[PDB]
Amino acid sequence: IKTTPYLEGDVLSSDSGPLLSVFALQEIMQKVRQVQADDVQKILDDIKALAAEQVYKIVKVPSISFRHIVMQSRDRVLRVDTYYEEMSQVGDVITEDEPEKFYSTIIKKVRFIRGKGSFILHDIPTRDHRGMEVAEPEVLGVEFKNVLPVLTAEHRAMIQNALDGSIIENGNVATRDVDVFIGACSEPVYRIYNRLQGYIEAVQLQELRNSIGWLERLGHRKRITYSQEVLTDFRRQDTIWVLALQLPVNPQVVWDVPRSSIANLIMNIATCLPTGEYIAPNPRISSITLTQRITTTGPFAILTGSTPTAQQLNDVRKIYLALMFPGQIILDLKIDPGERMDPAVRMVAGVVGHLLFTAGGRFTNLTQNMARQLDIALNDYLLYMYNTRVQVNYGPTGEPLDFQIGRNQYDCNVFRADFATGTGYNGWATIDVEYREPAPYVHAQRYIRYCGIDSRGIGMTYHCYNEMLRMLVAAGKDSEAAYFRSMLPFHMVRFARINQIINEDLHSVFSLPDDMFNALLPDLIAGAHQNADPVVLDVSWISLWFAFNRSFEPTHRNEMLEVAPLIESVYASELSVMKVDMRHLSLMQRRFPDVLIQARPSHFWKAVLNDSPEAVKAVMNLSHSHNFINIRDMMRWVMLPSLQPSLKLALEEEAWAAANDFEDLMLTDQVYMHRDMLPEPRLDDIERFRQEGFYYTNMLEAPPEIDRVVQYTYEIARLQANMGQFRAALRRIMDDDDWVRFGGVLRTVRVKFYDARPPDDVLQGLPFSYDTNERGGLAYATIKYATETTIFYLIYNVEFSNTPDSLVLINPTYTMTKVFINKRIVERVRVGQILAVLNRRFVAYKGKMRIMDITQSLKMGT
Amino acid sequence: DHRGMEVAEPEVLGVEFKNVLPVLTAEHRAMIQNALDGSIIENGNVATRD
Repeated sequence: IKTTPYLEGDVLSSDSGPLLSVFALQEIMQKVRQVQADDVQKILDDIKALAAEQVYKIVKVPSISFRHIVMQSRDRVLRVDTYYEEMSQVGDVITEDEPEKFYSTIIKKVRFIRGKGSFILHDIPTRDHRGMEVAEPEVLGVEFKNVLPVLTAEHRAMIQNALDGSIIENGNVATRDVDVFIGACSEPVYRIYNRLQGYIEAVQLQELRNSIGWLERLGHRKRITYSQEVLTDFRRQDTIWVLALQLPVNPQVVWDVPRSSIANLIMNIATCLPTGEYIAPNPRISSITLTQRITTTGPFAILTGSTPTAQQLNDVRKIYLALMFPGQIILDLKIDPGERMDPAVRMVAGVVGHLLFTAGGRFTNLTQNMARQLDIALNDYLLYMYNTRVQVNYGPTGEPLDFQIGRNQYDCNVFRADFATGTGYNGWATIDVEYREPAPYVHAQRYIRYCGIDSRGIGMTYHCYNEMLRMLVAAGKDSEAAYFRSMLPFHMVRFARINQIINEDLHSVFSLPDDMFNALLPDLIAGAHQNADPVVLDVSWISLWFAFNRSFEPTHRNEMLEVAPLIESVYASELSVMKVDMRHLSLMQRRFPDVLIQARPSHFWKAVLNDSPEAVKAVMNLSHSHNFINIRDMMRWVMLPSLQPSLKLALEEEAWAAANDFEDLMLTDQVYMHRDMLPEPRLDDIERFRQEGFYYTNMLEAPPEIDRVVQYTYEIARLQANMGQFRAALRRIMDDDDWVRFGGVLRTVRVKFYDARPPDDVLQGLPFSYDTNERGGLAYATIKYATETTIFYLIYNVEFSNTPDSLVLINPTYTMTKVFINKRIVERVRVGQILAVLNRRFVAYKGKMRIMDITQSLKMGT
Repeated sequence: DHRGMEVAEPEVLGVEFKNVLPVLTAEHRAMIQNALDGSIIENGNVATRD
């Protein structure tokens, strides 16, 4: 099948061009850009990638959570856990001027802790020792290699045998034989691991069967194109199922989001719209000789024989998309002052739009202005007389069609547009919507049928067409009477095909709810849309004629259709996660008022939407750019009860519960200032320095005293900066040799280790920035209260004593801000209890177990 | 945004006082700033518009 030819500039062509879905994406995006104005493949595969989203990371060996540093000794070494390092380095700079940045950084912290927490063990390595199975050293949570050569005496033997004694244990959990042993792991990630294992040991095979049944129900509804079941091979006992998602999604949560009509429409386009070709009623009639086609004289005769170009092709597919989506797409004319053409084209458009479009009844496809223009055009046609002069009997007013025509007085005033019943269009006294059986989606019960016909017809007519022929035979225009009488079947089959496309392919969770579809028209006639918003598109004049003389024939189905329930369920789960994140942000905000910075629901929504899948971000951004919201919508939407439970939701809630101690999130306010002369090695006698070594840090091991300390809140800092005595006050009060505190807000602290002398910035930075704006200003020099601050551990390489050029600080200097923390991080501990972290119960599955999830593995589609 | 509430910049107010900033004391400038920053912006409706 190839589309009928359309002329390209000067040469005919028959190329189908870009896909209809891509065209719809670009048209909607360009329209909303025009709306705001005062990437289609990227967004499409951005939608696609939602399917391959995976929540848990299957791993061979758990990540190393500890490491060691040795300094020229046998008794004690430093131990450090890499969890705090990784959590501290993933942060961002904080200013209280930008609560959106503040809460986006908090959200990044919580998302990092969840993602690092979710993992599981499958195929850990095993070794043998005297008939007892032992775990190899590399699967442990603690890695040490440097301590082995430096250690001596029997300590090496008594750590080697303790390492060897890490025997495996066999136990009978509900999935029969597994492997149990002991390991070392930092706290919050292992709390997440415990939560995940507790979910995994729960059994929901009945829920799996319910999901399977819903899939088969939807499949036999979509029996035209959906046929996929691999059920026969799943039933092996040597397997594990992971149900990270519940498949029977609830459409209420996805339709509760304010002003999401545009996003739902664009996602329906993304995942359901098919691709077709445009065919004439009779193929190849365009290539016959023109003298045959232009038979006689008249407006219709002049119009016939014309050929369309790319502009009219695009407008015709725009018209067809409007037909495919009645409740969201409305049309109007593209009127410009530069128009000039023969009136016949507008005349025919007014004649034919009455049959082509539907209005009144329960749904409308046109604006009042467009219906009025079509009506006045048909008035012009009915008054246009060029063969025969007939009697006319006008009415009291100058309204269009307010007259009586024909040898018998037959009223044409009915076709004047009225949205109450739709007398002039295909909603005139004919049913269009009905109900047959309960749908798999509980909000889309309706069946939408065009011209009252059903797919499950030769020569059948309908009321509007019969009355149009009555009008035309009363007007005595027998040429086009016979023309339309012959052209009936093409119209009927095209509308049957369109009917099939809506009633079969488009059934998804994103379809408009029945009550809102019924209430669309009353909102349109009222003029105030408190509930939902459709979109209007512009279309030219001859596009109507060419739409009537073309059709739509599907050729390639939507690729997204196979995994559409999966992607929409992932979307719902993500949306629920954002909702609960907003909730818990508000709860923590009430929990800590004295140090957190007050924000609004708009700031909270932006912060939560900042960290989100890219396709979801794009569709929300487009929807909100088209239509706006306020604080009332956010406070209303955060109070709605419905939620979509998921493993992602459970992990998010457990991550927040383990992150309740915000001090553990590498966020604090215990930064202080006291000058200390920077310690340096004496570097005089080689042997004693080689034996001793030196390390230093700006860590406060203990909190400072209640006295001999002053505090600086942000408001006092700002007032002192505008005073201009800020530097003088600091210099005086710290010549007084006192501590000074920068409390009031949360500061992000980085951590770094150094084996040499670092640059002066991290040696002696300040907690703030101080910029002196130009003289004559209102506020004078300004203070940025919070900037980059780093806790550092310096441990020199004692070998570098040969080349002191990289270690000597040239001139003695003062050290700067100190940091106080409560959590244990870097510890000089004796070598005996280096293994005292081996305290948490690791569990692993057997190698022969097959742990695939059937719902995600079903995506292959072959 | 001050303390999380929306306040307009001091220039939109039709008062010019830049010439008397350096002559006031600490307390006087403190109370002037405290009085100024409290002028919040309120949301309202005019002809069904926000």
